[PDB]
Parts: sequence; structure tokens; C-alpha cells
Amino acid sequence: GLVPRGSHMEGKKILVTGGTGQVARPVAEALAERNEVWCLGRFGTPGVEKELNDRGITTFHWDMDDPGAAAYEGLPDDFTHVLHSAVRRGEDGDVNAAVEVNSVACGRLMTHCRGAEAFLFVSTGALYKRQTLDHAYTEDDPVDGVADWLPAYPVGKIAAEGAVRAFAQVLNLPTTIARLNIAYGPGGYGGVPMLYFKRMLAGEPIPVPKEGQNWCSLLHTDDLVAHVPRLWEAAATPATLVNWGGDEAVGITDCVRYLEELTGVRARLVPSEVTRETYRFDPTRRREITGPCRVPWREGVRRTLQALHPEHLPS
Ligand SMILES: NC(=O)C1=CN([C@@H]2O[C@H](COP(=O)(O)OP(=O)(O)OC[C@H]3O[C@@H](n4cnc5c(N)ncnc54)[C@H](OP(=O)(O)O)[C@@H]3O)[C@@H](O)[C@H]2O)C=CC1
Ligand SMILES: [Cl-]
Ligand SMILES: [Cl-]
Repeated sequence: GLVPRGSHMEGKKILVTGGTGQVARPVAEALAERNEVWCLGRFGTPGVEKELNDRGITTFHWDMDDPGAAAYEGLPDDFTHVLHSAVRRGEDGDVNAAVEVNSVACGRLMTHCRGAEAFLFVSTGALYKRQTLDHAYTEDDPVDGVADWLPAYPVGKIAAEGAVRAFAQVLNLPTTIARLNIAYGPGGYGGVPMLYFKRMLAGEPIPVPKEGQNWCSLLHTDDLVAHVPRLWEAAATPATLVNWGGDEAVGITDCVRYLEELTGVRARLVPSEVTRETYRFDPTRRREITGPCRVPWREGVRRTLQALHPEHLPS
């Protein structure tokens, strides 16, 4: 029951992109104990590269905005496992840059790592065509590129998924495409739940629907980290597609109310026609691959608050 995080996988050589980010940093940190881990990125945030190096992570400058093959000189080709979590996604409305940069980076990275045992590409649930608020989306539900908040983002992921599927087959590189739901946890900035809390602190409106509430499938960092080795094991040619979320249906308003409950901070719920969109996933396929999640969301969110905003909790 008490098992160290680093024991999920040992003796491998792991390439991680997006290793500074919300999703992949805890993964790289967890695997760095018993594996050789390289993080590819830009490391523009002061001190993050030092923090990763201090854990025994080898860091390697890698910018997806560089279109050429020269960017890969000096990078080993004997990685056994790859986690591609970085996303080139800088608001400018430039859908062509988003499609081009992300798609080409997938191709160049998979080709470089064509000898790997498994390649894991992180995608998003935002590319599902909106059905009902409470619908539990499956891997076969219709897809569109609609996102009012960030239009180029889901379109770029559709294009990147296309590249990933094609290179998986051409290279015979076992691959998993994991469309991630909302990740959260005590590291980084805490995920969407803490973004809501920040708005509550600032007195900013939180749109909610006229009837009911929005729904998601929150995934805690500790569960996310446990899942990565199982997602690599499920990698295949053709690529394995899975909706990657938690085991609990989490109402967004329920989450906001819980933050109020914990802190005494009041949310300004605005019943509204137009709300920021979230998606709940049917966990059936993911559970077949990973087994059940372990962290219930109310305890996870409470401890995330304690880690990132301890002063706003009753003392
Ligand atoms: N809740 C969530 O977090 C969700 C995440 N996802 C997906 O999960 C993945 C990781 O997301 P998340 O951790 O939240 O992202 P973050 O915004 O936390 O981090 C983005 C990451 O992308 C890297 N990156 C961005 N631009 C470049 C570039 N030009 N060259 C190299 N690296 C770059 C950054 O590296 P550096 O700092 O070195 O620049 C950083 O590590 C993405 O594919 C995203 O679409 C999907 C749904 C929800
Ligand atoms: Cl640094
Ligand atoms: Cl974008």
C-alpha cells in the first residue's frame, strides 16, 4: 500500500518534452529516481532547469519553433520511452503556425526516437464536438475543432494526432495517444481548480450554465504519474487512443463551492448562456489500461490548496 513513486518503472532511458509544465514535470521527477531521464525544452522560467538538474535530469535545449533537423544534433537515439507533452500554443490566432509547428515536431521527434519501445503523445478532450453538458465522452465520439477560448488549440491537436498516427505506422513505433482531461495537483500552479480559486480571490466572475453545471474528469498528478508506465505498455501500431481522465465525475460548480467551503472565499457564480467548456470522460477504456485511480478529488483539491494557498485556509 505504501510504495515509493519511483518504483513504477526502473532501468529505462526516458525522453520527456514539456518537462517544465503542469503535466510532465511530476512525471519526469518521479521517473528520474530509477531511470535516466532527459527533458527537452526551452527552460525560459528562471531556476526550473536547475531544479530538474538537481534531480538528476539531463536537460537539452529544444525549441519546437526551430523547423530544421539540426535541432536534434547531440541528442541520443537510444531512448526506450518517450513522453511528448510539450505544446506550441501561443495565442496569436495563427492556426497555421499551431498546426505546422506541433505537427512537424511530432514527426521529427518520433523519427528521431523510431527505435523506442513506446511513444506517448498527450492530446486533449477539447477536440470533442460538444454534446450535452453532462455527456461522458468516449474515444469514438465525434470530433470538431471548436474552442471559443483558444480556437487554434484543438485544431493543432487534430493535426498533430494525424501526424502521430501516420508516423506510428510508417516507423513501426508503438504509440499511445492519450487525450487528457483536467490535470491538477500540488505542483506548478495547481491546475484549473486553483485557477478558479485565483479568480475567487480576485473577485472575478465565474460563468456557470443556466441549468445544471459543467462537468469534467479531474485527474490528480499522483494518478497521472502512475498511469504513464501503463499507457506506454498499451502503446501499439496502429496507435492506441484513450481518453485520459479520472474515475470521478466532478462538477465545476461543485468544485468552486468546495473551494468556498474550505477557505471562506466566496465565488461569484454568474448564471450564463456562455460558459467556459469542460468535458467529462467515460473512464472505461482508460481503466482497462491503468486500473482505478486512487486519489479522490475532494482530498486532492484540499491538499492542493494547502500546498499553494495555505494562508487562505482556516488557521
Ligand atoms: N490540464 C492540463 O494541464 C491539460 C493539458 N493538456 C495537454 O497536456 C500537455 C502538457 O500540458 P501542460 O503541462 O498543462 O502545459 P504547460 O502550459 O504547463 O506547459 C507547456 C509546456 O510546453 C513546452 N513548450 C511550449 N512551447 C514550446 C516550444 N516552442 N518548444 C519546446 N517546448 C515548448 C514548455 O516548455 P518550456 O517551459 O521549456 O518552454 C512547457 O513545458 C499538452 O500537450 C496539453 O495540450 C490537455 C488538456 C488539459
Ligand atoms: Cl536555471
Ligand atoms: Cl495556440
